[PDB]
Amino acid sequence: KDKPYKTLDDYLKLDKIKDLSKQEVEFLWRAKWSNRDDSLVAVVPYVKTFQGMYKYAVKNPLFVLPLPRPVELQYVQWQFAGPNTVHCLITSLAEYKLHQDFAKPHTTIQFHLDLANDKDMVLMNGQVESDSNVSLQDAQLLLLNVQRFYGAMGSETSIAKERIQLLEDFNKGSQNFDINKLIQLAQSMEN
Repeated sequence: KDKPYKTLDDYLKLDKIKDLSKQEVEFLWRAKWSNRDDSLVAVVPYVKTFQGMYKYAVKNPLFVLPLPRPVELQYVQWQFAGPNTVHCLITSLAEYKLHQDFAKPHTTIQFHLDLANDKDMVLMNGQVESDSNVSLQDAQLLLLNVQRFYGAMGSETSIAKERIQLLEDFNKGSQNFDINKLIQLAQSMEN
């Protein structure tokens, strides 16, 4: 149905990879993105990890995270492109209404769920814009913090609960949302 976003089949033909093993699919996916220095690539188990993040992302699709430099705030937006394709877009908050060049997310991540039911695998590809002053390392650390706030990869510790509560408070417009606590919890090493 010539979708405006690329799905997994546009990168790896599904009808070609169906009898491959999980490891063989992972090799091909990493090879696909290997000739780049702007790319984030991962393979995530669905039930164990992505499913819980997905559930929090649908209910809480917008967030803010600091990028330590002072800190520069970033918007995080989850976009549900289709039943098998979920995007995470990260945009610098201060400049995004200044010009079309800054309005573009500096980091776009796709999660492909096409193999989730048969192989319990999610394939991730992201790109960081070379014109931005966000490095690949900065983008990696932001993605790690997205994971910590979005379900805190099933942690049940007090601080993990504090992170999830802050995410929910932001998305419901609660007075209890506080930027200072956001910054403390994003910088804290405890999981």
